[PDB]
This record gives sequence, C-alpha cells and structure tokens, in this order.
Amino acid sequence: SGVKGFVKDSITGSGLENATISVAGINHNITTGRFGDFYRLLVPGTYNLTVVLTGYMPLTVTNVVVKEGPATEVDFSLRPHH
Amino acid sequence: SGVKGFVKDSITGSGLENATISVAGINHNITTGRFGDFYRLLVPGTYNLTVVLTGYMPLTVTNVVVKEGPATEVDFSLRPH
Repeated sequence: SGVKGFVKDSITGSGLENATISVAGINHNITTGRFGDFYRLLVPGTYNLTVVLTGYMPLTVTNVVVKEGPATEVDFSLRPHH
Repeated sequence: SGVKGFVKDSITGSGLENATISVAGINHNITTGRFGDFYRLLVPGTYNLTVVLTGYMPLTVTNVVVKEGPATEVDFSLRPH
C-alpha cells in the first residue's frame, strides 16, 4: 500500500525525474524516476506529501489517504516558477 | 512546515550549489541545488542550523523557529575563506 503515480510539469505534462517526495513526520525521502514515476510504500493512514524540484514551486497535498490494499494512485502536477 | 530559501556567496550575491545545512538533532542533511535553493520539511519547533561548503567560512544560525504551514523562508550568506 502507499501512494503511487507520477510527478508532472503542469505546463507540459512531462513526467519529471529527480523530484523529491517527502511525507510529513517521516524522515525518509524518495525521488522520482525517469518517467516521473514513484511509489511511496506506507502503511494505511492519512499523510501530508510535499513534492519539490528545483525550478518548480513546492507542492504540498494534505490529508492524502492510504487504504489497506492497492496503492492510492495520485499524480502531482508541479508548477514551474516561470 | 519546514525551511526553504537560498544559500549565497556573501561577496557576489550569487547562489551556491552543494552547500549543506545540518539541523541539530535531525538526521539527513539538507543540500543546495544548482542556484543555491534548498527545502526541507521539519515539524514545528526551534532549530539550530550549521551551513558548510568547502572553501567557505561555516555559518551558524541558532534559534530558527518553524511554524505550521508553508516552509519558513530563510537565506544564508557564506563568506569565502
């Protein structure tokens, strides 16, 4: 279980590599892959996720809900500072 | 909640890459990007920061207060040895 999906540029729709995904209260980050893909493994619960990449506004999405069972599919669209 | 901002050179005003910010008591230090940017989540509280970069004088910033909500903005200026 956890949160799965893609981090993408909100302007182009391109998947963004090297974006850092943080979970509030948990000192363990992950980074997106070459297609913008990620899968953050978490036990079921509610979490606040922050996604950061140089050149983009930081994105915080609150109260994201991880269930028992399959990963919660969530994409994150990062806004360039531009 | 956390910290974000830039590390810059005190002479040029330009951003510094690969500076490290170490937060006392918190594992996993903070590294700056290409133009000096950094970001890290921290729970609300008060933190003591040390900023180092080989070839620069280290900087100590105490009593940095982190409140709920957006990251706390703070910049650091490093002087070249």
